[PDB]
Amino acid sequence: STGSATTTPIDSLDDAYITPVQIGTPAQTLNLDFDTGSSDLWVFSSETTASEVDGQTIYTPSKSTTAKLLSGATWSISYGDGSSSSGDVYTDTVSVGGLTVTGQAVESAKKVSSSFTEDSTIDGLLGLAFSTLNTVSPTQQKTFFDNAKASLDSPVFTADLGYHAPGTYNFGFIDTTAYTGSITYTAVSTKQGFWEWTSTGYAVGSGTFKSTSIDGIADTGTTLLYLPATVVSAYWAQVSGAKSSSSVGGYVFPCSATLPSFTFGVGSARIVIPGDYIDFGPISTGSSSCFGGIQSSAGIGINIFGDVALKAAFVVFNGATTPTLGFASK
Repeated sequence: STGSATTTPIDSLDDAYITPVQIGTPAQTLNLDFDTGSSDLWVFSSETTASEVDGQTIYTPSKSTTAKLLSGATWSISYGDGSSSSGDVYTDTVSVGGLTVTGQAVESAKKVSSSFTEDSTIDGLLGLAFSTLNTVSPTQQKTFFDNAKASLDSPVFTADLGYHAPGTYNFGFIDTTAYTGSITYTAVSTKQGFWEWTSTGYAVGSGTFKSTSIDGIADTGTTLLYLPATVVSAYWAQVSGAKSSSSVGGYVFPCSATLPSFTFGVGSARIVIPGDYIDFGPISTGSSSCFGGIQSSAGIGINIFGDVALKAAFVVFNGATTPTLGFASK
């Protein structure tokens, strides 16, 4: 089997991407944030505290003839931006782009933090990291991909995120028309539960490539590119007036600037992030200070190849017995 679904930016800045997901019988379609950095499929639901729902579409298990309470199971998750959610668990039928999993754990939110409430466009998350990170207790549950894997034509999914445009998530096949040149594959460590890999270095604009190992994660659920302070300083030093602002919470730059590109290494291959991808616009409405899309990972504890990086490539998440990551230009 295979599946193919379109993923769409939630706003004009590509702050996140939503992908329609069919849950239950008859189908209830929710727009979920596919997140290769976590491993819980959770939704706004009929159980979510009413004051914490503001415009989201909810899953109502009592209206699904295939929903079954997973008795005794609870979940609770916290993300790197300080947001969180928690609740109980149902199993139900879940389909993405024509690919159907029966008995998928659907984590029903009883509580969500303010950031989720305030984002009316995201109805929940669909985790695509390794199932070892799944938070369901006392019986850990598998991700949608893990459950689908054996049925897929090939044990892979691909992320093809657009810049200010829709893109695609495919399951079970590689669309050879969706990228240019060849795909360069690179080793993955699953020791921390992530799609963790090591970039071979970077360049700023038309500058020379610096060979240096940068360990990080391929994370579709993180907006920006978070790299070591040395790398980030080298980037922003090429932008007149750019500075790190503790009051804003990162690097800002004059909105009048033309940003240089940023290149990252994948083995001997190179992915180029155009300067425009690094512009996240005014820090507040009307401001002439703009927020940068490359930020320091210092104090996160991990480097994160988020959407800013991933949307510059066609990315293969290879879930074979020894997982790997592939990157191609597009």
